[PDB]
Amino acid sequence: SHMVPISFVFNRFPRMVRDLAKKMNKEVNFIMRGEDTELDRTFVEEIGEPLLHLLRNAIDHGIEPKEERIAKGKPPIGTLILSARHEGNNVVIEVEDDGRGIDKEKIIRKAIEKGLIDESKAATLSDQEILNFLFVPGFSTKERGVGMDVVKNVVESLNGSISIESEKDKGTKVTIRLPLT
Amino acid sequence: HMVPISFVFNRFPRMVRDLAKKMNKEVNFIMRGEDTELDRTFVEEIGEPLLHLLRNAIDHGIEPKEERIAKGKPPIGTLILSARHEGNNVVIEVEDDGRGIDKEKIIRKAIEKGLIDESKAATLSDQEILNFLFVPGFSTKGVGMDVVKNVVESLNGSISIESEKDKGTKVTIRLPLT
Ligand SMILES: Nc1ncnc2c1ncn2[C@@H]1O[C@H](COP(=O)(O)OP(=O)(O)O)[C@@H](O)[C@H]1O
Ligand SMILES: Nc1ncnc2c1ncn2[C@@H]1O[C@H](COP(=O)(O)OP(=O)(O)O)[C@@H](O)[C@H]1O
Repeated sequence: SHMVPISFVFNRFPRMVRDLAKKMNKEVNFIMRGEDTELDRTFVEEIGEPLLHLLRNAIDHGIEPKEERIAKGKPPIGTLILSARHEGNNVVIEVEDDGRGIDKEKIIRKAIEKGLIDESKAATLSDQEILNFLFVPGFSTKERGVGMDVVKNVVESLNGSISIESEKDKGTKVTIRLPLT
Repeated sequence: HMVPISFVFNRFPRMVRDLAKKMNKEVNFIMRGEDTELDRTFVEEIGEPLLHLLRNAIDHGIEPKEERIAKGKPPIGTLILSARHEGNNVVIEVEDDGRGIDKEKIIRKAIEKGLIDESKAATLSDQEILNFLFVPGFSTKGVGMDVVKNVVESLNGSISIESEKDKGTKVTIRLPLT
């Protein structure tokens, strides 16, 4: 319990999200909540890059170009929310966007290409089983490299847990639960 | 080579009634979609697993008279066995309005087995907890949830579990159509 506010982790994010959104020509309303939520000081340097990766994913793969969102009947401006809070005895961190959602079709194609599953087993996979493929080491693009697989490995190294939720054209929500002690 | 799932379903109503009677449980058993077709190669493999799920619902799910009353629930419990085609899969569901899977019990067993520690246990999602039931050798015993999963997978199928405390449990199995 040598704690510090998660703001030490969150502070650099607004400017980075702003620049990233500009680089990929996306309109992003970035909201951070609960920056006062405290966490183990030893988590600060390990959780920073993983969270940044999730934010990048939201802006790059999630939030759609203004013209695409309109065709979908959604506001031109996309919304990306990073939040932290205390739940029970954990620090819960969420990264949520109202983007296009994870393309499960593509994940299955990747799973098959990487020999992680036979095509005959792909047809009956549940949504959660499909999304879980993102946590298999080596699944992310081969760039110290980033990727959801690395995010999960880091979260597990902190004795924590991670879950993903997503609905086509609705959005994506990643939740990380870290132990306080 | 397709046959109606009634090939598998027909013996369940009598077996459910018999089970409920022996276990002193009041159960209204509802079977739906008996005409749903599935590959003939699945028939001799899915029978025992499904019966085990029905058995689980009656034994571990539906609570005894006094307990349901205490929870504000009708004395007669409900057990629904369903079959249908969804997407391009045969979907079979087993649902009860019983006590729900005891997630704390699982967590305690996980800690005892040394698979998880106290701190980690508190971070687990409900699906992660329920999932331990699929781990070979995790539970008792010789059909177990781990055996049900293996058989389903061997048919290139998938299985998932959903449960809410004191609400009930629902197990879904998806089998290939092609
Ligand atoms: N927020 C999101 N919205 C939509 N798709 C996403 C999101 N996050 C991840 N994805 C999808 O999941 C796949 C994997 O991301 P990741 O594990 O970071 O690997 P990579 O470097 O290969 O993209 C992505 O390539 C993208 O298709
Ligand atoms: N429908 C259900 N409602 C409540 N608990 C259940 C249900 N199905 C299974 N369980 C719980 O999950 C644990 C194991 O199920 P399983 O592996 O099928 O074994 P078994 O019935 O032989 O103990 C059970 O011991 C019980 O505690």
